[PDB]
Formats: sequence, structure tokens, C-alpha cells
Amino acid sequence: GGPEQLRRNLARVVGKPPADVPDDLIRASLASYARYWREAFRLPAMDHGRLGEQLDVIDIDHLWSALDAGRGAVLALPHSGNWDMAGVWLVQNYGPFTTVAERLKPESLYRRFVEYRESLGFEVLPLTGGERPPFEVLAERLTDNRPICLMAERDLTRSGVQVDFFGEATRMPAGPAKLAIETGAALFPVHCWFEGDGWGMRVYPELDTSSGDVTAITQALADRFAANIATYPADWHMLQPQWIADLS
Ligand SMILES: CCCCCCCCCCCCCCCC(=O)O
Repeated sequence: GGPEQLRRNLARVVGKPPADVPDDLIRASLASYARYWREAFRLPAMDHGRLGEQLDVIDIDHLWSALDAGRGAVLALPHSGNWDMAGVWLVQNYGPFTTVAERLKPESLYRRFVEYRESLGFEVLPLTGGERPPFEVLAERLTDNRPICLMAERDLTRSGVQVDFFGEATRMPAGPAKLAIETGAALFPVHCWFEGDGWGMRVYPELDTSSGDVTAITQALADRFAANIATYPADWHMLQPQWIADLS
């Protein structure tokens, strides 16, 4: 990917040709992208207790009430803001939670990322090469009334769910919907962004899972993801291709 790509993606968000995306927006998005990596470097060494105390989550009671009901919960969020910081907040305010991560190449790099996230207090299951299938483990967490977190706006594989996203076709992962259907767990959209020199985080009302249609649910997730991103366009650092048309 790159920043030329990032321009093509922001173009969808604001409904303008790539050339007309406001310069101020591109700068802030690039600044935001840099900030994530800058924070990732030092995050493991910060005072996690302090961060948990000083950062807030809007409408966190949504999550708490699902957990009071014994239902478990799926936190689905886009690549906006600093999701790693949100994870630290949850470890401190709730406890360890489970997630999954793509097994990058090289293997030395995958382990590095695992060590990183493990040092933040997450359980990260490999999508491949683990003892068991990841989405069985996730389901057990949900059935024990625990939260899992999933990055949920990108999955450009055969198995990704085809959805409309800012008026154009993309594919998103099916996991959040599958798990909610399977476990009865609440499916909460989440958004993270940068609010000045700090971090914004919000939980939104759980999604309607009545249809039992993985497609309708995932599309409803996208509709929300799209709305929030339209609200915080600069905080969504997507440098890789997102929409199908931008692919090989
Ligand atoms: C109520 C707000 C709390 C939300 C907590 C979200 C924590 C997410 C942790 C993500 C860990 C790994 C995902 C990154 C992998 C990737 O998509 O490149």
C-alpha cells in the first residue's frame, strides 16, 4: 500500500475525487498514522494503571450490561485511532481478553507482534498453525461471558463478506456475526480516535441479530463503521487497499 492509496481511500470517505481530498485532511491522516506507530513503540513501557484511570470509554455501560447478563460480547472496530491503547484500557478496567492476529511473515516478525501484544495483556490466537481453530476458542470466551475484540472492516479474501462501504464494494470478515449468532453474545460496534493529544473511545448500541443473516449483520456493522469514520476521517489510517476496485 502507501499514502497514494490512503488518498484514494479518504476520497471515498468524503465523496470527492482523490485529487480533491483536502490537504489538511491528508496531513492529519498521515500524522495520525505516524502517531500510532510512535505510540506502539513506547506503549509497553507506559503506566498501564494510569492510562486505564485517565482514559474514558463513551457508553461503556453497554458492554457492562451485556456482561451482567452473562451473554458475553463481541467488540468489533475499524482500524481507527489506537486500538492497542483501547486494549490496555480493557485489561485494566475489565481484565485480560482474547483476540486473534494474522500470522505475518516472517515468523520472527509474527512472534514479535505476539510478544508486543502479550506484554499489553492480550491473549492473541494465531489464525493459522495454532493447536485449535481460533473461532472455536473465541466462542468459549463468549460462552464464559467474556469479551473478545476483533478488527472488523477488512478481509479481502474469498471468505470476506461482500458489503457496501461508502457507496462502493469491499469485503469484511464474517467472524463477529458468526460468533454472535453462535453464542448469543452481544455484537457491539466500537470506534477509537485521537482526541487532541489524547485518545477517544466509544461503544455503540449492540446490533440487531434477529435476522440470523451473517450478511445483513456485517452490512449493518459497516454502515456504522462508515458513519463514525465519516465523523473521524483523519483517524482512520488505511494505507492498504480497502475497496475491491483498487486491487490487482
Ligand atoms: C470498549 C473499548 C475496548 C476495545 C478494545 C479493543 C482492543 C483491540 C486489540 C486488538 C489486538 C490485535 C488487532 C490488530 C491486528 C491488525 O488488525 O493488524
